Amino acid sequence: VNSFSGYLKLTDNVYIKNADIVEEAKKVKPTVVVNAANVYLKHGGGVAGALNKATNNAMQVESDDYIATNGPLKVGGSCVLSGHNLAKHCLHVVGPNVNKGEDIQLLKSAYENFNQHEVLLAPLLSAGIFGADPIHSLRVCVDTVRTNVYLAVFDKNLYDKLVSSFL
Ligand SMILES: CC[C@@H](CNc1ncnc2[nH]cnc12)NC(=O)CCC1CCCCC1
Repeated sequence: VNSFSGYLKLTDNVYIKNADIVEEAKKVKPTVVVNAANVYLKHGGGVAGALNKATNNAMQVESDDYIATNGPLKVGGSCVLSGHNLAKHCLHVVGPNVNKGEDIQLLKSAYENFNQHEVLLAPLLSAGIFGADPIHSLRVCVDTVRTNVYLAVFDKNLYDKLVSSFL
């Protein structure tokens, strides 16, 4: 038993809700919140900008030190950093950005990072400003992640569409 509420159960291990991940994170305090990161951990907009804003820019400060030490992530890769006031940990995961020409097949590799964590609150990778089809992203999620994932979908219209078209 865990503390997530009002989720719809999609599969054995995937759940979905219409929620603001920032507000869900601050209420739940999950062990892991996933950020829709880029390779530079520049959290300027989308989910990343919203999560970073909710940390009062502490996420960005920590991220800049991470990059200065380690260099950029790989597309499809991840790193674990602090969750600040939102979660114990933040798993920064880089899905391919279609608006940058990156290969969509890397979306499966991105979701594989979730399997290193027993339970996660997450957005749909490569959705939103990353330019992928969120329905596709949901299919890859369901077919790749084996751990328990609670998907927060900000847009109510999108949430209805994803549920109604789910196979
Ligand atoms: C689907 C991925 C999410 C990722 N962004 C966030 N996801 C969760 N919580 C957040 N808080 C702040 N941002 C987010 N994007 C959207 O919902 C934008 C609207 C749709 C509608 C048109 C087609 C794609 C974009």
